[PDB]
Amino acid sequence: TAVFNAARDGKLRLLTKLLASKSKEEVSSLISEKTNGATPLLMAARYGHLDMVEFLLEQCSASIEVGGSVNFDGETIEGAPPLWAASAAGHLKVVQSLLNHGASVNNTTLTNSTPLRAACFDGHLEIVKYLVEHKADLEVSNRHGHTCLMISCYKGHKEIAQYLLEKGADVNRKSVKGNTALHDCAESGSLDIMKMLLMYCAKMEKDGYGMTPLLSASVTGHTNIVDFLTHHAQTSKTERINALELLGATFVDKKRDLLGALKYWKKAMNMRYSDRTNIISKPVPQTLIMAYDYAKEVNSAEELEGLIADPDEMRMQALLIRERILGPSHPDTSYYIRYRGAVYADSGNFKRCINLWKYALDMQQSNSSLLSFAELFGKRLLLGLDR
Repeated sequence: TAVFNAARDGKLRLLTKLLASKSKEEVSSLISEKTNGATPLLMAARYGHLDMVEFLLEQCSASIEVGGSVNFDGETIEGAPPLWAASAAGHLKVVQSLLNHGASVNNTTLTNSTPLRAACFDGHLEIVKYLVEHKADLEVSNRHGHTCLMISCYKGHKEIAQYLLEKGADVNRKSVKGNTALHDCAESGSLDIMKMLLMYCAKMEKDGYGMTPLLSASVTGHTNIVDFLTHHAQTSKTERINALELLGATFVDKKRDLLGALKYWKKAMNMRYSDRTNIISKPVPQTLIMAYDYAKEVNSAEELEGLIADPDEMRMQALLIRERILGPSHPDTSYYIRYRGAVYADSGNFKRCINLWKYALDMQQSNSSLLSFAELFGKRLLLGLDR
């Protein structure tokens, strides 16, 4: 009835007032009642009321595996059992108690997120170890194929990632979109974790977008990952050049730092022309692009030194570089075409703005729906990066 708000907030004396003036068998169905999606035990465990939890189990352990709505960071998560909620929130003693009463360490939310995964999200090292020691399966992933190892590297949790690897987590797992734990390290800039995965011979692979961890780091702008990986023997000379040219474009468009962009473009131009036996010349696109003002990529160290006095030329180089390396189906390509058009509109160049926006629209229509104009004006559950 209202004994659901009782367990939700922890007052055990309020609850037991009704549990004495109750039935030895219909106290059962009062606690097994979904009040706004959640059982009373689900909310006692969500909010860490250890004594509320052990009293409710000693009455009736029927709701121990039933999941419902629970709230985290404002948003509501569905089908979450009590052990899961206790581990997302960090209540270790609750977790230890639910297991003592035979809760299933493997029962998941409807995204197929295990108790282990939720504990690794928020960094609860001491819950993670207890779950693993109570036979949690390290390799159960969510419905996108994202693992506990991937999420703990994406979040930067070095100690947790280290423990999972010591317990035998497969370092080369791939999600359904081809993401490996080395990609998550590249996206979060966790160089120290990336080095630790390489101690287990983690293989660098292209994901669905065709991104290696190196290219993923040049996209998100993590220069520590790019500097490390472009001196790693598992990346070829051509992949280094492209990663540095892509990183420069990211400097232009995301970091708004044209001096750092040139530093990376010069580094790349030198490697192209370092070995005079074998020139590595820029590929040639099928046609010149009106939205790019018909620019073409610089092809020599000399065309590079004039660019710093030409911010507009650098912005077109960045777009050429990004369309060449990432291609038309990568969301950042049309995103930064639109952003560059937006900057031109804000400076009065409505024709350049419109031609850029026309092109970005023709691009995505001849081939990530949270990057429309309407949605940018009005997020990670779409990518499977959620709890």
